[PDB]
Amino acid sequence: DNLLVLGIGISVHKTDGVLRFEKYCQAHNLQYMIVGEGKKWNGAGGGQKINELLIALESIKDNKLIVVCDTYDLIPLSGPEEILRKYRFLTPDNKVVFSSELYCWPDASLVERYPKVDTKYKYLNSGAFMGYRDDIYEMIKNGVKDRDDDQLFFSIKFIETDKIVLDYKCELFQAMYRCNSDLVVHKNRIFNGYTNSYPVFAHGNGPAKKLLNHMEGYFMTEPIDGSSNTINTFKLDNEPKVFFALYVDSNDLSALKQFLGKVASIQYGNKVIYLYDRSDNEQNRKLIQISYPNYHTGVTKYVFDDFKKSDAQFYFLLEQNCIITKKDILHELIMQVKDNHRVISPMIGYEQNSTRTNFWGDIEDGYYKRSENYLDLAKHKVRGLWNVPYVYGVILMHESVVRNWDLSMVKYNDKDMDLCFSLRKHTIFMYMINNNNYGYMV
Ligand SMILES: [Mn+2]
Repeated sequence: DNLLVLGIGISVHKTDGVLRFEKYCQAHNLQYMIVGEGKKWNGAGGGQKINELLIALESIKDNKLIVVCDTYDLIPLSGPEEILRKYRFLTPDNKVVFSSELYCWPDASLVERYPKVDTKYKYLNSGAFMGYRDDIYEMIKNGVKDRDDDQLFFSIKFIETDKIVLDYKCELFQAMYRCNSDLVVHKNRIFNGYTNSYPVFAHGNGPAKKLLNHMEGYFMTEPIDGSSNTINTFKLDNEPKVFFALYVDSNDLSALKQFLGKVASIQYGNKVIYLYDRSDNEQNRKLIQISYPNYHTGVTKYVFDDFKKSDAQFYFLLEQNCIITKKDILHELIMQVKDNHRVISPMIGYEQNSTRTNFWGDIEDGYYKRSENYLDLAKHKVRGLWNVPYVYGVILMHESVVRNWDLSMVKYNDKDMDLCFSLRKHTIFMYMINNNNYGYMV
């Protein structure tokens, strides 16, 4: 009746993936520990995961039933009772149950060595497994190289011993990659229509991180508060310090004045404001600097150095073409910042065309792709927080993101695309929020 979940999360600072994993664990009353928390990542690869798990197993002396799983791209959707029932049904012999998956990876030549089975879910995936501590210890007691492939290691174990059984019917585990057409969200669960099951652990393995991120906006960790927007004015009892970073171009003095007027109307007591001007019109700067002394010229990238030197707890990035009309927006946004929700961007559309917005629901080779629910979100058919690959122009970011992670990585040579690229690379999530009417773009 006892169960412990060992989620692998090796990092000096916590990603949003691990934060989300933890929140889902707590919501389902799953006892867990994060293996490798606070330690540096080294690890095809992932050998360090086995090495860190071995260390963790040294503190578990009793022969406990344990789950071992990825955390960055994985969430539990049910509690210990369901997991225990399924485990006992899957393996009366108390073997180690591993996730199945569609592909034979990383060694495609193991194909002929796997047991033949009717299902397309033929192969092992090492991102989730469950068994007795002693059995798992026995398999890993000698360690591996940090750079070894944990998936290959366990695949060999599976084909060459009798210690492991695969979860072919996706009862405990779902490797979601390329299973889009099998899976639907129903009653706060994933239902797999292929296997006729409701997998407990939803693993967005490999690229399927985007499928899991997409579904996340439909799940809940507890019943929603239906009165959350009944009063849609917001005011914090205590205002944390917010650093306003304004990305402007004084070449267009008209746009600048209109934008600064809206920014000045955002209601917020505890702030510091910096202007980062693309241009260098000196007479303009002189004028504006009377009201905004923190003024820098020739800036064509996003700047975090001033923020880092400040004692601000939030960074609020605002682009000149983004017109905020909801005066209490910062109170509203800050109230949503908690757990894995650390980067939040209010949805606004073009004044001329309101379905074209400051977020992308999907991405393909780096650029905008229309997602399944994009138009629903843009027209407010459903509202809330949505995990998306790109946000633009109005972004609130908690200091734990800005102070601890490299947000200046370059792939596209485009400041807004590169910010989102950096976040994606670190498993820091961007949340679009569409709870109210916030503004528009010009
Ligand atoms: Mn994974």
